[PDB]
Formats: sequence, C-alpha cells, structure tokens
Amino acid sequence: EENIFVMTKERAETQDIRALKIAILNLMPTKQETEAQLLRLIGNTPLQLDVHLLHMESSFYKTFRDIENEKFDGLIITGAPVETLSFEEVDYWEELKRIMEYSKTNVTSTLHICWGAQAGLYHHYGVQKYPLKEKMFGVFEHEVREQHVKLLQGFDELFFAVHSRHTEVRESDIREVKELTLLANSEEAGVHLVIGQEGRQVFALGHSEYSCDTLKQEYERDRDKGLNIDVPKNYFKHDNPNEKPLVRWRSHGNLLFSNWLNYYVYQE
Amino acid sequence: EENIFVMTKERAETQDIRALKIAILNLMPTKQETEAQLLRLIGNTPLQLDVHLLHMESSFYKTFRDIENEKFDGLIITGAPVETLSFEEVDYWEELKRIMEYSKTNVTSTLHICWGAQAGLYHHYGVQKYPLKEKMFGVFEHEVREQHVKLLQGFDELFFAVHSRHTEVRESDIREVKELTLLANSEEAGVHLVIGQEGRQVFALGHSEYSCDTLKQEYERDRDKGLNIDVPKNYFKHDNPNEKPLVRWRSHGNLLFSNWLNYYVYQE
Ligand SMILES: N[C@@H](CCO)C(=O)O
Ligand SMILES: N[C@@H](CCO)C(=O)O
Repeated sequence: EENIFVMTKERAETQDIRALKIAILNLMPTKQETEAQLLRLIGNTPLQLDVHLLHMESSFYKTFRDIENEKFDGLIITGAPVETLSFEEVDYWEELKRIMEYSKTNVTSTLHICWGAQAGLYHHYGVQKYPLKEKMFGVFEHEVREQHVKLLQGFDELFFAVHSRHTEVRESDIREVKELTLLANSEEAGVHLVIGQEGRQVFALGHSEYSCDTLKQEYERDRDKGLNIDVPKNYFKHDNPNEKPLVRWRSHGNLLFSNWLNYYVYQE
Repeated sequence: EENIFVMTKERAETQDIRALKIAILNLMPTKQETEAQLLRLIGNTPLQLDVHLLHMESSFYKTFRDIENEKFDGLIITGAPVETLSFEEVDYWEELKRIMEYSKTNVTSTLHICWGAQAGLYHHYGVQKYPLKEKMFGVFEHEVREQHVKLLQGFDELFFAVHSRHTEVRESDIREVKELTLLANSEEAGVHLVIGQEGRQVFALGHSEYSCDTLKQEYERDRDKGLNIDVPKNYFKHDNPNEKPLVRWRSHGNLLFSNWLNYYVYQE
C-alpha cells in the first residue's frame, strides 16, 4: 500500500475550558498540613482551578458570608476534631448547616472528608454516627462496590485507604437511603466511599488525602498525651513505629480527587 | 482585607506541544487483543499521539525497512510466544537485532514487554534468561525499589502486576550491569521493572498491559491443549476458575504507561 494510515489519539484540548471555582472549608486542627495535602491532590487535573479557602466564623481565609451569594463548582469540607460530640453540640453546627444547605443549590459537587462526611450524611440524609470501642486506625483494604461509576474510574477492584476515627457510620444505615450509593467498603474498616444524589455529594469517611507520615504523627501525638492508642494497622513493618511507613494508598488518593474534579466538579 | 487572594493551580497547557511519534512492534499471538490493550493504555496522556504499527518481515502494519530512516519518540516491543528458544534460534532474531540497534539512536525511549524485555536485556546488556520449573503465572505483589524516579511517579510502595512466563531474568544478573537500574521486584515473581540508560530502555518483564480476562484465557487455552497448568495465582477468588477475575493491577498499568509517555517519550 502506497499510503499507510496511522492511528492518532487526539490531543485532549482543555485550554479553552473555563477555570473551575473550588472552595475548601478547613476544619482540621493541622490547618497547614491539611491544606497542603488537599492542594497537592487538587493538582491532579489538567484544568485550571481557582481555589478559595474558607473557615468557620468562630489573610487568604474567607467565611461563608463572603461567598453566600456566589456559586462554586466544587467544595471540600474537611474532617474535624469533634467526632465524640453530638452534631448539635459542635460550636459551629448552625453555621455548618447553613453551608451544607447552601451546597445543595450553589455547589455542583461537594466532597466531604471523615467527620465532614459524617456531618453531611447526618444533615442531608439523617444517617447517625456511632462510637467505636477503640480507634479505627491504620490502612485498610477496600473493595469497589459499583461498576461503571465515574468516581471510581481506573480504580483497582481492591485498593487501600487510611482510616482514623473513634466513630463510624454503618453500612445498613447508608443502604436504606435511596439517594445514597455505597461505592467502596472495607471488611475491617467498614464504610469509605459513598455518593449522594448522583455526585451532588461525595462522602469519603476514610482519609485518602493523608500523606506518608500522618498516621505516625497521630500515633505519637496520642501516645504522648497518655492516651491508650495501638499502632496504626498495616502501616509500620512488623508493627514497629521506628520503621518507615509503608504507603499503599497514594495512587487511589490521586484517582479519587482526579475523578472528582474531572467528572463531577467539571460539567460540560 | 478588601482583596482576598485565591490560589490558582495553573492550566496545564499542552495544546502547542508537538504530537509524539510512537511505534508498536507487535510480536504477540493475540495480535488484536495485544494491540487493543496497548492502544487503551497509550490513551493515558493529554498529548497527541501518532501511533505506527509494526510487525516482522517474516493494511496498517509496516515493517522496519519502512521506518529505518525515520526517528521516533517511543517504541513498544511486545512479548512473543518464543521464550523456550535460545534468542538466536528465534526466526526473526537478526531483524529484531536491527530494530533494537536502531532504537539506540533513533528512538528516545523504547518500552519492552516480557520476552521483548528479555530480548532487549540480552541484546543490549548481555543479560541471560533461564527456564522455570513451572509457569510464573498470576498477579503478584511488587515493591518500589527506587525513590524519585519519574517512571514510578504516583506508584504505591507496594503494588500488583501480572506475570505470565516459563522463563526469567535474575536480579543478580540485572544488578551487576551499571547501565541498568532495578525499579520494582516481587518477592514471589522476581524482576518486573528495570530501566536502561536513564530511560532509553524501559523493561517490564511482567504483563502490566493485561486486561481483566487475559490470565483466564491463557489458563483455559493451556488446559485445553492438555498442558499441566495451575490456576493463575491471586486471580480467582478461592482459586475457582469460574469466578470473576479480581483486578488488582490496572491502576499501575495506567501509571506505568502514563509516566513512560509523559516523562520519557516526551522531552522538553
Ligand atoms: N482522626 C484524626 C481527626 C480527623 O479524622 C485525628 O486523630 O487527628
Ligand atoms: N505468557 C504468554 C506469552 C507472552 O508472555 C502466554 O502464555 O501466551
């Protein structure tokens, strides 16, 4: 043949796509570390991102009153050190309710992490949280529970994710809610990924955003306070806190945030 | 503050980057399946790709004589059903040597898969291959052996990859060669990822490109021939060949090919 065709994987043209507006509601004690972790994970996209930092009304950080008349493509509500309290006892609960209500109409997709996810599940869907006898603490194997869901694109069928919490939501309580879909659970750790209203809410009860040493630092922090805390599970080789942490969860941390931004925050 | 700054993750502008020239040398028996697997994995890049299909000189497919006076950014040399033979006994060995010599000067980065990797290791670096008593056959855990190497960017420290072979190269034989670096090995399966001359060659002795059912089909193919073949390891739940294959390796299949294209095939 005189003319032999080549197969061309076309250039992914994303340069004329509008920059996405993302807000981060930072509720974590380690404000710096949490922000840094999230900014790096949010970097996993070819699209341009305008990232607005928020915190509770209780100089880069804004409050809800500054954005209440605006719309966002994405919002991240982080975890918080308040899990043992009833939701209504948390000092900023009324303000958070305002933000969560706002997210329904003014945010395309809200990602909720750990307690933020518990708060969202409770406020939107009435899902209760329950105390654990000991901390769920370590890196755990999870299984994909739904095929063909964009949030899970490129995921292995079995993958690892960190959990760090003295409370839980229960699978049966998620299952009974029509508007929720369980995406990933762990035989040991329980519920991890849940989607609400086709992606209007994304709930991650585990800590996929944790970097290498986060569980180590939590372990040492608690140990030093005189708390009775076991070594994080599947994290130190031979359960030796002096060894380098084994990182089994970063690839799916990246995939979670990348798929969220590309398939849920962005809408064509 | 009157003006609150936002943090902007800049748009990744790749639209003005030249389309990369990739050639695939297809030596596999399952020509269609292998090509399809590779085309999908090569899709993991925002860059445009011009993919030229090659096969041995023994209507999309070209031969070496068509491209001998051209340069490529990337070349993939697949596996082949010839592993029990001494390299020089393979019918097209002299022609493959010509292609491998050509790759040194005319190809920025060549990725070699399974036997192709054995052939490349042998021709370029004198690394011998050795028979196994039984097929290395299944999905195996691997550990990252180098930090800060671009081919392994975003990899978990422990990750899974399929192997399917009745022969091996040995780690000690790779170790003694200065121009080679072991990137990933498996306690059970042995050598998987190796880099030659800072990325001029990439060797993948396992089969990261395998899709869901490939090991299943190989198992049934061999079984039907009357061969004595054990179930692929860590692949069927309860080692039951009727169960759906568990896919633990796709995420790092994607990462391997994505990092190869983005950091080795492409050069700024
Ligand atoms: N579990 C975290 C709180 C956020 O989940 C900690 O121990 O600091
Ligand atoms: N192991 C493959 C050959 C390519 O490695 C097979 O059994 O068909």
